[PDB]
Amino acid sequence: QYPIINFTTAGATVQSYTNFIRAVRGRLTTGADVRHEIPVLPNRVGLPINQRFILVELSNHAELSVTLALDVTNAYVVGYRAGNSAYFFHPDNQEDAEAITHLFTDVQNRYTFAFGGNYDRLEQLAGNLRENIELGNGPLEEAISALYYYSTGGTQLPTLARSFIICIQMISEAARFQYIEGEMRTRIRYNRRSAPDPSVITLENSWGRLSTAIQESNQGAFASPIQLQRRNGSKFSVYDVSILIPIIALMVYRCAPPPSSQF
Ligand SMILES: Nc1nc(=O)c2ncc(C(=O)NCC(=O)NCC(=O)O)nc2[nH]1
Repeated sequence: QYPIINFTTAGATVQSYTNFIRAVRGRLTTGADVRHEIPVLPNRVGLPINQRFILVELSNHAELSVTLALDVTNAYVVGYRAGNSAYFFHPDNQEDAEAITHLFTDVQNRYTFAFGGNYDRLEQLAGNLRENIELGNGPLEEAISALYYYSTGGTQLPTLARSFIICIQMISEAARFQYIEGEMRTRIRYNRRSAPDPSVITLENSWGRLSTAIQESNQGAFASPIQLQRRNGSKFSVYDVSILIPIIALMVYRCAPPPSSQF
């Protein structure tokens, strides 16, 4: 019943990847909520369970496939299926726990990790930070195999977590930020994997605050500037939503949009 978007790393190109990310964004947002030309994800409050998740089916050159479940309210990867087993991150709360029971209902083995799925926790388990984990088509091809072999003991916990960190950034973060999609395009185009630089990391870390700053802005102007980093790690101040239009594709829902007057 939940929509499925397919992607394969086998023979992937900039175009096939772009088609994928565009389709993901299309299933995450409804078009009911756009502010400053930037789409907002569905409000969690009052969202019917039948509209809560989307599924991303990943296949690779090794002919393996796994299916990620994303929460439409935040684009968060909440768990995955590989064959006869499903694995879910430790839910943040009771309502989320009930919600995930609606996923992969006929899977014969259901597990809930004892740990959550945030970067901080995954980086601890992986023994590596995002800044030291290479991204690109190769890493994603490898991540898909790693997730597929987890149930049989073939994949060590550190490698599982590393693989999650790769999937989340190449799918969820790419969907959230055209900038990050663009970074992954580059790596795919030249088939050259590489770790995310500070421009990627700071955007990832700031998504929630950027969403709030935009939605709370006065006609687009931030009350308090947000500091990001450029590629070389130097500071870049954001004062206004305008500079983010080419950069951020989707925001998390924070406030209802105030009334909009025409002077
Ligand atoms: N599983 C998972 N899916 C995601 O899309 C995701 N996307 C982002 C993060 C993440 O830690 N972001 C930074 C952070 O501090 N998050 C918590 C917050 O500030 O609200 N973690 C994720 N984990």
